[PDB]
Amino acid sequence: FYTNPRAKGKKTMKFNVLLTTYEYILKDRAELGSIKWQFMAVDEAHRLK
DNA sequence: CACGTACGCGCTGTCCCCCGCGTTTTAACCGCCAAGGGGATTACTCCCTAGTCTCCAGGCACGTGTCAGATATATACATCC
Repeated sequence: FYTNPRAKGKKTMKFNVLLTTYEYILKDRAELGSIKWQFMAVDEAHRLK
């Protein structure tokens, strides 16, 4: 995730695109909600109906 | 209180079955429709039925006299020594 994982201040991201599923959005909303995302792309949005 | 003996308890063997562990499966759990019925409230209307009241009469309780079945004698006929 981070270019500097051994730091303790502000950690900037290393990856560009994160592919994930619904189950790990619900499971890891704490570890993923505290990320300033620039874009969301939700495939099969009828699940989000 | 005396006697005596049966059984509670301790010890030992033995075998068997339950526990611990590793591996594989599998269904509980969480998150989803898809519509529809059950049920909890809020408000309203209506009507049947149970409380209340008055009056009376017979059911229940008590007491007492009798009465038919069960029990205990009174006297007469049959019978043993």
